[PDB]
Amino acid sequence: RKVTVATCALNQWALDFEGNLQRILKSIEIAKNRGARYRLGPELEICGYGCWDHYYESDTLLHSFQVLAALLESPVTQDIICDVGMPVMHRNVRYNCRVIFLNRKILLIRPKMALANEGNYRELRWFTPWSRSRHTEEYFLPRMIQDLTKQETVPFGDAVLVTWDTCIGSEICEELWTPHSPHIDMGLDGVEIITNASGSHHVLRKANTRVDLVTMVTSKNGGIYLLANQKGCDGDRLYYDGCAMIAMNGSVFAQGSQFSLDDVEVLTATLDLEDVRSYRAEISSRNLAASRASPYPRVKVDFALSCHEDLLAPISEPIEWKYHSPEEEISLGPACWLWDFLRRSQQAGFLLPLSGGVDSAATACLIYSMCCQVCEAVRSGNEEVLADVRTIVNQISYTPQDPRDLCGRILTTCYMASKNSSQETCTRARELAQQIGSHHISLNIDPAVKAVMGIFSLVTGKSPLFAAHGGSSRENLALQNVQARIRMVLAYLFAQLSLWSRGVHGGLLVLGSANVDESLLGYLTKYDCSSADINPIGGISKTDLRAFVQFCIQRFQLPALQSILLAPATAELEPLADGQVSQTDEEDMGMTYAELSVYGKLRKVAKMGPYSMFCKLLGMWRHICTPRQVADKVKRFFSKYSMNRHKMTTLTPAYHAENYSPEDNRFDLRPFLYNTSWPWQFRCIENQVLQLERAE
Amino acid sequence: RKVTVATCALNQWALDFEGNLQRILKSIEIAKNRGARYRLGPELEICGYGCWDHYYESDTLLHSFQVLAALLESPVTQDIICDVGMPVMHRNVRYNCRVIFLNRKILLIRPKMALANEGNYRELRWFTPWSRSRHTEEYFLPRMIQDLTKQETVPFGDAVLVTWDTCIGSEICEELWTPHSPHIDMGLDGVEIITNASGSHHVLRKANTRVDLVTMVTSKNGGIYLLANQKGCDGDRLYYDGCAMIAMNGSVFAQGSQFSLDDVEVLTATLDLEDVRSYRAEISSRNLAASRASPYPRVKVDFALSCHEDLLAPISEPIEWKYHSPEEEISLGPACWLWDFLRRSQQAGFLLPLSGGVDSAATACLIYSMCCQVCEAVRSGNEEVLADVRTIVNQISYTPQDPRDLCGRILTTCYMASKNSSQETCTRARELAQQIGSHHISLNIDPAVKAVMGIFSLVTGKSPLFAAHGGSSRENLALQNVQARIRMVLAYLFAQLSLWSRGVHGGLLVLGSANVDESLLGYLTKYDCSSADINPIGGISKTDLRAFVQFCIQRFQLPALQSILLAPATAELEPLADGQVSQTDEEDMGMTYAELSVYGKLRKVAKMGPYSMFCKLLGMWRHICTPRQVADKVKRFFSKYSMNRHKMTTLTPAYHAENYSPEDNRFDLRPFLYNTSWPWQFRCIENQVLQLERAE
Ligand SMILES: Nc1ncnc2c1ncn2[C@@H]1O[C@H](COP(=O)(O)OP(=O)(O)OC[C@H]2O[C@@H]([n+]3cccc(C(=O)O)c3)[C@H](O)[C@@H]2O)[C@@H](O)[C@H]1O
Ligand SMILES: Nc1ncnc2c1ncn2[C@@H]1O[C@H](COP(=O)(O)OP(=O)(O)OC[C@H]2O[C@@H]([n+]3cccc(C(=O)O)c3)[C@H](O)[C@@H]2O)[C@@H](O)[C@H]1O
Ligand SMILES: Nc1ncnc2c1ncn2[C@@H]1O[C@H](COP(=O)(O)O)[C@@H](O)[C@H]1O
Ligand SMILES: Nc1ncnc2c1ncn2[C@@H]1O[C@H](COP(=O)(O)O)[C@@H](O)[C@H]1O
Ligand SMILES: [Cl-]
Ligand SMILES: [Cl-]
Ligand SMILES: [Cl-]
Ligand SMILES: [Cl-]
Ligand SMILES: [Cl-]
Ligand SMILES: [Cl-]
Ligand SMILES: [Cl-]
Ligand SMILES: [Cl-]
Ligand SMILES: [Cl-]
Ligand SMILES: [Cl-]
Ligand SMILES: [Mg+2]
Ligand SMILES: [Mg+2]
Repeated sequence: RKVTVATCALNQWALDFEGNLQRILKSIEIAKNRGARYRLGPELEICGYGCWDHYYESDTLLHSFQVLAALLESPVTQDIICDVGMPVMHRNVRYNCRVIFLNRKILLIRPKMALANEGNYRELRWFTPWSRSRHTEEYFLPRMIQDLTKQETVPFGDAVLVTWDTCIGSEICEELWTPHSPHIDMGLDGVEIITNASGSHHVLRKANTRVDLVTMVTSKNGGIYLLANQKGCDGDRLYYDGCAMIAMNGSVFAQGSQFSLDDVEVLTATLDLEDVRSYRAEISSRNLAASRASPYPRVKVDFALSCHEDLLAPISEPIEWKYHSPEEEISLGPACWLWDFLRRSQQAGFLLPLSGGVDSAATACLIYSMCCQVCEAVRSGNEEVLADVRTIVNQISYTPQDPRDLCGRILTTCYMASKNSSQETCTRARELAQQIGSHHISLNIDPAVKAVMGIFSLVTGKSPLFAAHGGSSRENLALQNVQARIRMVLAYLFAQLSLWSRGVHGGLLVLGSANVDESLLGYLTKYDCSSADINPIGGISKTDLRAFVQFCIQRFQLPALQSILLAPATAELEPLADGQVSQTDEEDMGMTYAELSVYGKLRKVAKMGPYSMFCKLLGMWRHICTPRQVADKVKRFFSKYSMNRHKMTTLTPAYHAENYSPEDNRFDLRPFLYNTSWPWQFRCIENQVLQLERAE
Repeated sequence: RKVTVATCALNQWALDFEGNLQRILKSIEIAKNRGARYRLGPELEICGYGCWDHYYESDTLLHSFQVLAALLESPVTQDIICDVGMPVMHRNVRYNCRVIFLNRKILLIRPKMALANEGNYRELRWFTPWSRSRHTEEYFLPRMIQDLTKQETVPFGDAVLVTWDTCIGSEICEELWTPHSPHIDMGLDGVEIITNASGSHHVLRKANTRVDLVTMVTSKNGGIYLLANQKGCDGDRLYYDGCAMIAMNGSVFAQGSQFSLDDVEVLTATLDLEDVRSYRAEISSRNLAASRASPYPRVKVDFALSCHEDLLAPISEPIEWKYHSPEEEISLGPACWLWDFLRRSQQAGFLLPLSGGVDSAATACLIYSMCCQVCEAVRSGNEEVLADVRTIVNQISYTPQDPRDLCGRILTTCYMASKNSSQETCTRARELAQQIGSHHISLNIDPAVKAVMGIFSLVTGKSPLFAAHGGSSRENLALQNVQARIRMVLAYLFAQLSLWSRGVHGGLLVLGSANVDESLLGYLTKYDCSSADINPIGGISKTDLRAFVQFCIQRFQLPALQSILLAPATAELEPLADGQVSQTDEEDMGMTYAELSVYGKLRKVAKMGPYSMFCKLLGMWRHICTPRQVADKVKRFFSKYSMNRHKMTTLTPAYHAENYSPEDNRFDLRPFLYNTSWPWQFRCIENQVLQLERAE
């Protein structure tokens, strides 16, 4: 009848065994206080999901087991079934596993059967899928575990648990949406509870597909579904957004946070198993298509999941899943990201080159949002967060209440004007900093620039001129770039010495402000301020950035943003001749951010090369453009793209948000020395155009 | 690139080969006029899905083939791929099949692999599932087909079509929601179009699950999905509600009618196949879990599904599916049902015993609704419907415009008052008839009743008395029943002779007015007016009936319904003693229609016997009732149920609406001679109660 189960989101850290252990323990202790008899944790939670090439290392395996032993001998784990994740090597093959134990015995080790090998995922690099479906083998335990557990071997493979009162089965992360998912046969076999341990990272706007899936599955097959997921940054450019859930028969009973500053969040629910049994009768109490397939092996477990609590235990009522707006998503994720980055880097704060333009502004807003979250958290009684703030600012007695106050201690904004900067942009940056609370620095680079160009003249005997002073296209560009790069040099100097100049220990993380759209076209200066330490908006669309900044006005009460939004998007690096005004980035690029986004998505999402893309747009923009015209747009896109790709190889690491990122380290593997005339492809395009231009 | 496909709903009639053929032809001719190159029809459309035990008959097989030949030699079928359904016997085994042909050749015969064996479905009685998955065998054609088609054999089995431009696959009705559905592997294999031929009957409120499924499937796997379904009554108590659809990548492009008076409704859509290809790339352009399964056999077809039309052919835009309210569902289905029943029975009209109570009223409303639909249809240019009305009323020149006018010619209502009927009920019936237009008859049964009881006295020397005149419980009941049955005798007399008495040829179908709730408890008199020819509200809940009638007030403008709703639900068959008023049916039954519905659903839907049901309610009604109390309610329910079940065996056939029907012929097979003390079960219940009553 009535059972009480727990799932959870943990902020795990790659190879951080000590912390990882304490987090797992805490969740189990929490679940037990709430009356749970089964606890589900995230995929590979013992070592942290993102260990990458450390999985090749045997030490990883070893410590994981030492962590497992600690769990097994811990008095908290008594009388609750615990499903943890670690790597495990069986017969010289490395598997991504679930280790399920109860009262100092291992019940079953259950290896993953479908591995993620797309986008940021590459599990086949380190793990093998279990291929012997509906079968188990005897796994031989480490003497370390034997001595403790008093078992020689345990079942290893595709099996389910049978207890005195129920039948629980495992579905690991992506097995949930893999063709022919375990949950189908488990359902058929009569499995009433299905646990899914995830490690899925944030992706702007796609939170609902996870929820929908679990929902549909429970709706279609009946049953309780448990989903646990990592939450936070585990040591790289991903943010895991654990929307841990508990679903039954198509309804949701517990909704876990997508972004929060909690290291441990536990969901429970009290459900009557008979609701499953009667909901399944409601559908098909009959037989099926006559399948006669090999049935699931069964691990007998001497334990009752439901135990006497009924007399008081309130049944969980169904709930509606509340989603975040896309702007709320943006204001929360990169924000919580930046918080883990700061706290785990053990760095003294951030250094933000603030230009008075939209992106640098958005970046500033993310920090302010971070501060708010921290204040919220501290108010909420979050000891970990309080501990951390106190450690970051060095003040034992400190207690952030006003976000502007915390911000000041944590953020240093820096406006670096050139000879041609307007008074307006300088002002806007000054105002925005004033409003969020940051320590603002305003300086002029021109003395350093004059000096560099002096060195050049001194040695070549030649003086480059700006385009407006009769300079060549090359000279103009070079000059612009020098200023860009001097800014970067200065940014790092302050990162390294500004706190020093204020009488205080420590150094700052440099933050970048490239957006995903310009990153793709390479419309940036190699090694200017586009290269920093971390970039939180690197993966966000320009349009979304504007959207996010306009949303910040009212949510954070920052009026300084209006002028910033209204101002013309221009880079004041070159003097303006009489009769003309500044050129906008969109004219500079030779395409609007809108249409740039389309190329982006057609390229990475829809997997189109130039010919394919030419054909798509030809129809999409059939009214607006002519065949010759789209050819030119596409050609212009691919050439600029290819010419600039090398800029991508060295680009600052970015929070992952859009599934159309051009990021080269993990998500978008590509050449960087292309033939930039695309002779063959472009010829195909021409032929098509010529063919169409034969119509009357 | 761009293709144009058609699916359809047909009003097929069991064994009605001539008509069935003409309907299939018409749809194909319509699809071709709309530019379709593939046409999909419903499950077993050649013979009509509901042939039942006629499937055992070889003639069925034979004529189906003669119908197939007619299709093959027909000039309309040229240059369109046609997917029809018939039974087919291969190697002495009978399969439910799809026959796909193009230009006088059979491409592939594709047999069903999961058979429906639940509720009203019992396909295993006549058909065998195809068990050799991903395999085909040579089917040897009838000489009849050979001579015509010039082929010795064709592929028979699990295969897909490959054309010059696309890949089309088959999913038959329930295979869509069977574990491990064809659409998963077909998707994996690269099948871009999937056709599903259905024969699913109406079920109140469950229309969305069909739509959701197709939607989710296309969303999850990408692709175009086509669904065709029978629409109307094919010769029995089911109404097929063809919500034929066309879906792609998660959106709907065409929505077919659930209830209409069309014999043929064709949906088309013009879709670009490249949208599929680019939507699938969007998800997983990679590889999967490494499955290495036997792949689908491929029938090469020398045909291009897309042919030059692009230059003009508008792409279909996505649409939102519009559902009917439950009351709209009720006002339309049974209505369209009654229309096919009337027209195919070749009967002159209906005869409705109208009591001045809610159910008889609802029944009247269904007829009025029918008339409206017919008027609507005729206005809409529907020749078939016009032809039929003209044939039913015998007037060549007739053209229904006013629904009250048609109603008058088609409906005869009959109020049969006893000695104890009130003037109020008589009035209400008179008024409702006036308002809908029916020929109303009002009479008094008492002369016939006196006469029967005279015969009894004359021969036994004894005079039974009503309870209020000192009569025994048995006498009272008997007397009541006699009146009930005399009403039935009279109803059939008018059915058979009322038109005659009005100078006009023909006879009437007697309509019944039992609701699903009282049918279950047996709260009716065996062979009273509860037994008629057909009952359209036999499967509808009392609460829904009240809901439907209140909705009719404003939709049909019938004020007479208000008093009918407001009036006390009492059966005026026995005289009332001084000091007391009439007893309501709900007190008579010893439970409210509400709680009766719960028993109904817990019983048939949730598959609970008395013990199970006692346990469910014990929790459901934990605040409201005590354990001893629910025991009594349940016990009272099962006993009355069991005592009365025999009434079910002979009960009038009813439109199917609720999936908790107690109908004995098809949907709810049960004993009818029970041990009505349920000694064992009831003892278990007592033990549980006694156990609980030991708590303080
Ligand atoms: N295939 C290849 N593989 C490896 N390296 C390759 C290469 N092709 C060129 N390179 C080299 O890469 C280097 C590129 O760097 P660099 O020479 O500095 O020049 P680069 O970064 O290519 O040009 C900077 C761009 O930034 C734009 N800009 C201007 C002003 C302000 C802003 C702003 O928004 O902040 C942007 C400006 O319009 C210009 O197109 C060159 O030395 C070039 O020789
Ligand atoms: N196990 C079994 N298998 C086969 N047959 C069985 C049987 N048990 C009894 N039977 C027989 O079935 C027959 C039942 O018919 P019958 O004797 O007429 O009587 P019956 O139909 O059982 O009683 C009629 C019921 O209708 C109710 N009623 C009264 C007034 C108006 C209305 C209304 O709403 O219209 C309803 C009334 O309260 C009463 O409970 C009996 O002859 C009985 O011997
Ligand atoms: N005036 C400025 N003050 C501080 N940072 C700037 C300034 N101008 C540009 N940046 C940085 O350079 C990048 C944008 O280049 P640009 O478009 O030329 O302004 C971003 O990473 C900015 O943070
Ligand atoms: N006064 C009446 N006039 C016509 N039909 C009636 C009348 N009373 C009952 N019926 C029929 O008998 C059934 C209901 O029985 P009762 O509840 O006793 O009215 C329904 O099938 C009615 O159509
Ligand atoms: Cl060892
Ligand atoms: Cl077993
Ligand atoms: Cl230091
Ligand atoms: Cl800007
Ligand atoms: Cl902008
Ligand atoms: Cl033959
Ligand atoms: Cl093949
Ligand atoms: Cl006649
Ligand atoms: Cl009533
Ligand atoms: Cl009523
Ligand atoms: Mg900007
Ligand atoms: Mg009524």
